[PDB]
Amino acid sequence: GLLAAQKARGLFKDFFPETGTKIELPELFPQTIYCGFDPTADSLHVGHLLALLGLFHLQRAGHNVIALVGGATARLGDPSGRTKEREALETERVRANARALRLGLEALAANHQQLFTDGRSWGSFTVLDNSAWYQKQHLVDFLAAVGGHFRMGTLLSRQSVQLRLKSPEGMSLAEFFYQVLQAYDFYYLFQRYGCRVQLGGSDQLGNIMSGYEFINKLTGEDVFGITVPLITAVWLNRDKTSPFELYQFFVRQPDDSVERYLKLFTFLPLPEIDHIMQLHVKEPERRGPQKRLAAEVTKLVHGREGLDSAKRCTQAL
Amino acid sequence: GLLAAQKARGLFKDFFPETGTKIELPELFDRGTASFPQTIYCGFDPTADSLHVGHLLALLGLFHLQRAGHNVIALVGGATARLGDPSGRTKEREALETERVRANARALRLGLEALAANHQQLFTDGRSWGSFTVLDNSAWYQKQHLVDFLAAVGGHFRMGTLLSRQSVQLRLKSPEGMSLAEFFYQVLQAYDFYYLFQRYGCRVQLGGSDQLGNIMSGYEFINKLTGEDVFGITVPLITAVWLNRDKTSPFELYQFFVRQPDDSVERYLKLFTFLPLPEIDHIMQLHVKEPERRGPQKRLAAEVTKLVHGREGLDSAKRCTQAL
Ligand SMILES: Nc1ncnc2c1ncn2[C@@H]1O[C@H](COS(=O)(=O)NC(=O)[C@@H](N)Cc2ccc(O)cc2)[C@@H](O)[C@H]1O
Ligand SMILES: Nc1ncnc2c1ncn2[C@@H]1O[C@H](COS(=O)(=O)NC(=O)[C@@H](N)Cc2ccc(O)cc2)[C@@H](O)[C@H]1O
Repeated sequence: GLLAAQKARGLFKDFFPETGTKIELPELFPQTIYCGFDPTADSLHVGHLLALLGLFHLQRAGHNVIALVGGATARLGDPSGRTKEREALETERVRANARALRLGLEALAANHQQLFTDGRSWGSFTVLDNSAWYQKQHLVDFLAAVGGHFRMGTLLSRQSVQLRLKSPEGMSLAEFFYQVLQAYDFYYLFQRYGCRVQLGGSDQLGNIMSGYEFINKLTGEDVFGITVPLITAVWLNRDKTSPFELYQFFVRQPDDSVERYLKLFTFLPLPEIDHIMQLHVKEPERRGPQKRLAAEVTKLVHGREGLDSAKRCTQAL
Repeated sequence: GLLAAQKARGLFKDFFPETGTKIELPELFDRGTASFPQTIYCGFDPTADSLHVGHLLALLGLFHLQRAGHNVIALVGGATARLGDPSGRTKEREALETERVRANARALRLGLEALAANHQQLFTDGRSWGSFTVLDNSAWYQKQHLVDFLAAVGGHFRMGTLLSRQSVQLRLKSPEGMSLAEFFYQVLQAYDFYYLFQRYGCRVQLGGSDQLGNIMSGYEFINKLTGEDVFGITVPLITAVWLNRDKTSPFELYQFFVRQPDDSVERYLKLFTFLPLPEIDHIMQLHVKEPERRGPQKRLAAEVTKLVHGREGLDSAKRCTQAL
């Protein structure tokens, strides 16, 4: 099964709520799944790709997926997993990054659709920007509508917010309110698109939790979250990281990690990865696993043209 | 000095910061030193379509400041009442409809201007008074988008100071807990202060003792952001009798005061009226000799009824009282 396969690959790390309450994810798995991306930079990087890949897998299986650009949330800054408060970002810069992210996400989905077809009937891929609905949201109207549905006790206790909340210098009201906006986003997408699932890296669990808890509080509806593992400077935009550098980053992965990366970053069937690995024991010199990993990812973010310059450049050298 | 006098009456129970400021509150109020006149505001939330006797004490505080030559603003919380102030309570108020709050706010603006009118026409004292203005915070919040607000001032409000307010610490402990909207309420009141300070040069906020925390959040936010000094003043909390004639008649209002117990009448005379303290003392001495006359109570009832309902209201009140 889809969930089963991704869990097996290691791409889907966990499913929530654990209780699953009324139902439980395996059961509803055309669903709509979304994942947000905050434009703190004018380019996505290799880590964000893992979350995007999670969406692609669901789309390939027939589900509709939404890649949300956080044009409004990036103005505040996600405190999840952070020790220090973020340097304030100019609104103008945030909107410029947002426009760039939207184009970046569409270019990736374009490469996906054109170079990784499998003849299956895929769901849709849509890029939205939360600033679309926040620019119409007035302060007090928002607080009067949904403010009573959030409990300070729950907000203050999220694990994701403890690093900043419990710091010696304290967290700002903006940092604290961030999770409310992400929770609202989930609720908004649930109401306008039937979105019942939100995917993100494990550092996003808290924000996702407040979202499904929020929605289950207003409606006895059940919605879920899926996290992807966090893998630990390599950008997806050619003007910051050329195809050659992106390719080299993957091609130089250690033998001990190369197999996990093939599972996480490519669409290659598990049985084929087994083959590439067994073939490797027999021919360490060819660096087959690494060459295959680099090719798949580079083709995904920079197309054939990019893959070609990438290989030709490495070969020449 | 204005502050000493009102402290003497028991009306201004507290004011702060006490020291550690370029110029202290007393000198800021002083006609001769530093600036003059100052601008002071007090917020009133239209959770009902009428003010009541408790709100009157806060209003009286403004009146006293206005009589000393300062400008006073009576703020109707058309936006804040949509949420509800959690201060001094353990129960989560059940919010009213936007439409209802809008109508209440309009009635309040009218009730406040009516009291101000009675004050200026019936309680002149020969001095040159400052102005009295009514504003509604919905005027600026209706132009505030959620994210623009959080981005603009969200970084200057610190969860630490916000979580520390006793009122807030009280609700977070209660078995019922606390909603996000009740928590955010103090941010709006704090912002209101900053906004009036910036636009009108308002440096003082007045409120009942339950407003201490909310006024403090204003002080912190303003100081943090501008390095400027602002102040708060609180009046005593007193123990529903409405100020709106069609909800509570002049006679009924009059009654609430005249039926007051001797053990409390003198305090009410000091808090609710403009009578000089020496006169209030004399009144209490005549009463100890002729308790039956209920002089203090009648004096108190007449003063307030006249301020709330004018001479016409007091006459009607007296007609009914005589009849009985
Ligand atoms: N190194 C990494 N490994 C794996 N996943 C990673 C990663 N670095 C980032 N990610 C994932 O990719 C996304 C991270 O990008 S982010 O722009 O840092 N994510 C965020 O800030 C989200 N709060 C954005 C958001 C989400 C939902 C909303 O409704 C609104 C905004 C998250 O899903 C994050 O978990
Ligand atoms: N029983 C009572 N005795 C003495 N004073 C009383 C009282 N009942 C109310 N008051 C005072 O008169 C006002 C009470 O009215 S209230 O509508 O309940 N006040 C509030 O809720 C404020 N938070 C309104 C507010 C204040 C400032 C703003 O910028 C915005 C709104 C406060 O100053 C309160 O302390």
